[PDB]
Order: sequence, then structure tokens, then C-alpha cells
Amino acid sequence: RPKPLVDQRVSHEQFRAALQLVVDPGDPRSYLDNFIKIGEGSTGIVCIATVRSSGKLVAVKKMDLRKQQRRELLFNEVVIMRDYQHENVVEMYNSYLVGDELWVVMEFLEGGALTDIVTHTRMNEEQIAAVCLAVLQALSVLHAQGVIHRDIKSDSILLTHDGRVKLSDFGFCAQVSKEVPRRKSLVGTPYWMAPELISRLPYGPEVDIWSLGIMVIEMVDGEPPYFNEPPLKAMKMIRDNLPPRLKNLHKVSPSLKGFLDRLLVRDPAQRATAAELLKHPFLAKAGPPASIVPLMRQNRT
Ligand SMILES: Nc1ncnc2c1ncn2[C@@H]1O[C@H](COP(=O)(O)OP(=O)(O)NP(=O)(O)O)[C@@H](O)[C@H]1O
Repeated sequence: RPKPLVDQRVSHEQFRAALQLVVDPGDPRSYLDNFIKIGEGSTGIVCIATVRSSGKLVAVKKMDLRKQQRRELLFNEVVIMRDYQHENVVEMYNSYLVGDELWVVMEFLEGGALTDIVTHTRMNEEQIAAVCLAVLQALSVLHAQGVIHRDIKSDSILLTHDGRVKLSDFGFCAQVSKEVPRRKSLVGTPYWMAPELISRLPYGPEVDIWSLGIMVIEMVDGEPPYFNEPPLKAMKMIRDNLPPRLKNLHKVSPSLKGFLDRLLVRDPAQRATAAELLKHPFLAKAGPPASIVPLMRQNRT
């Protein structure tokens, strides 16, 4: 799997001191048991744990401070989830600092990543629409406050046991305001990266819309475009070539096709916004959380 990409006393100790003030005080082990690793990411490992009193399950993301790509991005993990409590957003209960590590205590998502489902089986339009709705609902709220996710991919999308979709992995979030027009840093996963971002030109919230476009290709075709190619020239191909098309538009309804045509636009000014796309006819096909349950590993094949 391709890993997410981003382009000392005073340095460390000051940064630690900063995070100390941001997070909740104390240590989570005073009420949590059985820290067992689930999977490693880019920022660090995610592991499971139990509430000692109730017996209920939580997740704990552990991120090392001195083992970061770009330290200052760790603030996102705390803040984004703190502020934007939304139906389609992973809940954060608490954040703590332990030694050289940040420990964010968030909700455990049973269904796992959307990556797992995209590669193994391949969903129908009803289910694909259900996902896109859930992501766009979340992304509209973030874009409303001028917050770019910067890392939209199947890996970022997680599920509950009852098939509800939530967005996660906010470690690459950007801020844009009245005085800050666009960002300009090379951030995200290589394949899901927008064309203007790969050319290092100033980019806005639109790079998420494109990223979702690529994530649509994922659900339909199993892979993002050029996934077989090495990331280096795969990014150059996105920068040079026309917008990637689907395998064959034969079984694809014109509803979905016209939807994706708004997502994968080269010129970001013409590219549709999260607000618009919420009213696109394709999202009317979106099935209930129940219709996603069959896709999950436990009930698959
Ligand atoms: N609360 C959760 N419950 C279950 N699985 C999770 C949870 N959070 C993350 N995961 C999965 O654990 C895997 C490893 O962590 P990952 O999300 O890759 O970290 P990461 O890449 O550092 N995120 P980012 O903040 O974007 O850098 C991911 O692929 C997720 O699918």
C-alpha cells in the first residue's frame, strides 16, 4: 500500500509543551485496558483498548512526536475532531500526551476501511451513492469553514457494524480563510492527488472533490488510475494526461457518469463544489445503512 506523503531541544521540547496545553491532562491508562495494535498508518499506529468500568471498546491512535513527517500537522488530530462533531465524522472522546507520543482516544469503527471492501468485492450504484453522500455531507461542513481534508481515499473512509459511513484521518487538514486564499504544500496520497496540487500551484478545497472522483473510480474499477505504476511517474501522468475515465461506461448509469464528470475536472474553477454535488440526482439512489452491511468482510463472498 502507498503511504500518505508530505513533501533539537527547543524544537521538540517547545512543540511538546504546546501539545501538552492543547490535550486533556493525565494518562488514559488510568481507565483503559488491553492495548492491542490493529494497524499502522503514516502518522503512527492505531490500536484497540477497552474502558475498564463499562467494558466498551475504543480505539487509540498513537503518534510519535519526533518520528513525524512535519510535526505541526499533529494539531489537526485533536482540533478537527474536537470542533466538527458530525454524523459522518469519527467521534473523538479525548486526547492525551504520553512521553514522546500523542494518544487520541476516538470511537472504534467495526466495519473497518472502505479499502477492504473496494478491493475484494465491487459495489452496486445504490451502495456507491450511499458512500458519496456520507462523505460529501462531511466534506461540505469542512469546506464551509474553509477546511481541506487533503487526504480523501478509501482508506480514510470507515464503517460501523450497521453500515454507517464516517470520515477519518484528519492529520493532513489545511485551513483557508478570507486572508488565506489557497494552500500550496505538497500533501496527500500520490494517486488521489489533484492535478493543480501536483503542479504545486496554489490550491483550494477543490482538491478534495477531485480526490473523491478518484475514490469513485476505486469503488467502480477496484483501483485508482495508474495504481500499478510507481507513484513518481503516476503523478506525472495525472499532471500531463486528460481526466481519467472509467473502464467502460456500458453498465454505468448516466446518473453516476454525469456525477463523476463534475468531480474529475482539470480546471478547479469549473470543478463542482461539495455544496452543489449534494443536490446531484445520483445521490438520490443512496441506499440505507443496511444495504452496505452485506459488503463487509464478515458477510462477504
Ligand atoms: N477508529 C478506528 N477503528 C477502526 N479502524 C481504524 C480506526 N482508525 C483508523 N483505522 C484503520 O487503521 C489503519 C491504520 O491507520 P491509518 O488510518 O492508516 O493512519 P494514518 O495513515 O496515519 N492517517 P492520517 O492522519 O491521514 O495520516 C487505517 O487504514 C484505518 O483504516
